[PDB]
Amino acid sequence: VREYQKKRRRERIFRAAMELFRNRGFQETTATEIAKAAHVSRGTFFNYYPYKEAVLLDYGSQLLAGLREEVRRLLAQGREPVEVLRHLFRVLAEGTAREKDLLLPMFYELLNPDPVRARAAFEALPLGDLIAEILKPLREQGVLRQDFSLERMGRTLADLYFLSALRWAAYTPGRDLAEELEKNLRLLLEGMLVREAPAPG
Amino acid sequence: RRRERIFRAAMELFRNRGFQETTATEIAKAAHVSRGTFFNYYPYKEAVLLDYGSQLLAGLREEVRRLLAQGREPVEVLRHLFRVLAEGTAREKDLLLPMFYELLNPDPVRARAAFEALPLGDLIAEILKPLREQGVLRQDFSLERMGRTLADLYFLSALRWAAYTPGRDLAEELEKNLRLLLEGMLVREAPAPGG
Ligand SMILES: CCCCCCCCCCCC(=O)SCCNC(=O)CCNC(=O)[C@H](O)C(C)(C)COP(=O)(O)OP(=O)(O)OC[C@H]1O[C@@H](n2cnc3c(N)ncnc32)[C@H](O)[C@@H]1OP(=O)(O)O
Ligand SMILES: CCCCCCCCCCCC(=O)SCCNC(=O)CCNC(=O)[C@H](O)C(C)(C)COP(=O)(O)OP(=O)(O)OC[C@H]1O[C@@H](n2cnc3c(N)ncnc32)[C@H](O)[C@@H]1OP(=O)(O)O
Repeated sequence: VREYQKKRRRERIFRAAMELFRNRGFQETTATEIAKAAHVSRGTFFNYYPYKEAVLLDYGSQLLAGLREEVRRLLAQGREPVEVLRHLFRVLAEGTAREKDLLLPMFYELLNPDPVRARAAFEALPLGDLIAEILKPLREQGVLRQDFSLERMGRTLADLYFLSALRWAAYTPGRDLAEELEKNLRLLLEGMLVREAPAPG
Repeated sequence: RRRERIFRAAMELFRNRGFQETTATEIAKAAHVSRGTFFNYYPYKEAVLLDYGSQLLAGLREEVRRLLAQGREPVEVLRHLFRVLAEGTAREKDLLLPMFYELLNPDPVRARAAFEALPLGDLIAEILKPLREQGVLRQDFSLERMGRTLADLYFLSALRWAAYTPGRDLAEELEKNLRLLLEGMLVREAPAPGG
């Protein structure tokens, strides 16, 4: 019964932290406030979350798992990969705009000077690999280059999302994030060089 | 002179003791000016790195424009530019890393000063001009915007390389960015290409 109590405890702390973060702000909330609200010692909080940002990483990982489930659903339903890609970025744009205040500090964590944490943030938010899954069918379909691995390409697109999202959130919140993300997709997918227009129907 | 004596004294201290460990006070003393005078020239320490970054960029800009005269093909100029950036980044990683972090400083006023000091995107956009002229680049995006996007990729790759994974061949990584963005991930196999 310890495992169940342990999972119950982590989940409660998470909820407590998220409620406080949403109502008072991430930076303004302290481990002491979180512990109090979750009904646990501060020491217990740190045992589950050694540093506050780890709560946000937990959150982003949850958001990503929901998107993954969505993408896999659309692909199994037979949606064209390119459309799923365009769908994913549209949903990423919407979710990022909606959760801007919590995602911003989480975004900086990927740029943490301490390599151990930058690494932990990275592994917790594998958007790059989700994108790779969508590219996979395109490759077997023969329309995708093969001089670069699916992994490195997906990672490149995920890096663009990250930079555009961070910049939008930190510096230009008034701009159209959906359009900006569509641009990254269109450029990396089709390239800057013009392509052949099909014979009209 | 002075702005020059300060900048040189700063770089020398950075070289001998490290950027992070060097202080405004020490720079002031080595440049022979008061802390007040130092700050008129460089309100904050990273501003010295921006100045450094600007001069390195000017040099690249120099090289670029002089290769375009010489008739070198646009795409070949781009490949050269990134081969030079790759080596340069590797050689001066210790000073460039704190400069890269400054580009994403939370203070919008500082992030903008950093962006404006390091206009790589615009340089890429000048090299692209002949392609635009040839009529071979899409028109739903400006050259400036496409250029900014390829510079962003450089930034991303370079910051990752210099801070977390120096093991990667930086030149091949930049060559990858150029290739994906210029050509796209979808293949180009038309039996009858234009031109
Ligand atoms: C060895 C060392 C080598 C060099 C080492 C260094 C290499 C650095 C590589 C790059 C690294 C980075 O950039 S990372 C930097 C992250 N930092 C930031 O983003 C800080 C941002 N700070 C700022 O102050 C912002 O940039 C502002 C406030 C100036 C706003 O930007 P901005 O308005 O886009 O600036 P500007 O230069 O005029 O850009 C004009 C383009 O944006 C478009 N644009 C603007 N608003 C809109 C809009 N609402 N809808 C559509 N389009 C818009 C314009 O139409 C035009 O696109 P179009 O019509 O032409 O298509
Ligand atoms: C809802 C909001 C969501 C939000 C979601 C937001 C997602 C944002 C994602 C991007 C965010 C950023 O990273 S922005 C950039 C700055 N931040 C960061 O980079 C985050 C921290 N970064 C890191 O820790 C590192 O860069 C890693 C972990 C990403 C690097 O991965 P790594 O394996 O160490 O390094 P990698 O590049 O893979 O190199 C492996 C070497 O071995 C080869 N190799 C090949 N296969 C393998 C293999 N299976 N295992 C190991 N190695 C392999 C590779 O070719 C390479 O050779 P060779 O290369 O020697 O030839």
